[PDB]
Amino acid sequence: TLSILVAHDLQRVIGFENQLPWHLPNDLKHVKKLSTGHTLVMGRKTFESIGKPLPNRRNVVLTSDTSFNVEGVDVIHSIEDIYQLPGHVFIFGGQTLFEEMIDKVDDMYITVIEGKFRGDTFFPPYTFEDWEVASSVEGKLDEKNTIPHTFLHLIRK
Ligand SMILES: NC(=O)C1=CN([C@H]2O[C@H](COP(=O)(O)OP(=O)(O)OC[C@H]3O[C@@H](n4cnc5c(N)ncnc54)[C@H](OP(=O)(O)O)[C@@H]3O)[C@@H](O)[C@H]2O)C=CC1
Ligand SMILES: CCc1nc(N)nc(N)c1C#C[C@H](C)c1cc(OC)cc(-c2ccncc2)c1
Repeated sequence: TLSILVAHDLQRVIGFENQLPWHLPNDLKHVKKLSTGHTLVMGRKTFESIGKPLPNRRNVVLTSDTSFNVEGVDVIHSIEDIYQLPGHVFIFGGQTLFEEMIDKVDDMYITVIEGKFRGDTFFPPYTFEDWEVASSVEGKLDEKNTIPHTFLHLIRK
């Protein structure tokens, strides 16, 4: 199973100056439940922006740097190596790798942030004519989650 896993705002912003533009604890928990025990694949810049591999799952970084090495991180140098990864594989970021993978994945787990943030990194355009809405769940607002958001699982028609 090959999935995209992304949070993006109303204009598909996913990042600003190496940071997430929003603070949404419920989405981090969403990320944890989906991807714990499985595989996250990310381009080099997305990994560096995070700074450490995420615990309790395989962390795979795509880069052309043959000296890249980080404890707890498996390195690949080719898009085609993604297809040899066993198990459930989530494409995690960033804009470049999403552009390379959006036409290849089976499904996408999107968190739509119902806001307009300043961004410099974007998720590719996509149309619902190509994706069936398997589920759409509104996140709950509270104390620490103050931006409306929606969990979409989209599956390729
Ligand atoms: N929500 C998110 O995902 C967030 C992520 N970002 C990041 O995304 C922003 C935009 O950068 P980006 O390019 O989208 O990030 P990215 O896609 O995570 O990193 C791109 C890098 O991945 C490597 N790469 C990609 N395709 C490859 C291929 N076919 N073969 C070999 N290596 C390949 C290469 O690393 P190289 O070979 O150069 O070492 C390239 O420069 C950056 O400012 C980051 O901070 C921003 C903040 C939040
Ligand atoms: C969660 C946000 C998020 N949600 C969803 N549904 N999919 C995603 N692909 C990401 C994401 C992301 C990027 C890689 C990111 C950037 C970052 O820049 C600091 C910190 C984190 C991060 C810090 C702590 N724990 C998990 C992830 C993630």
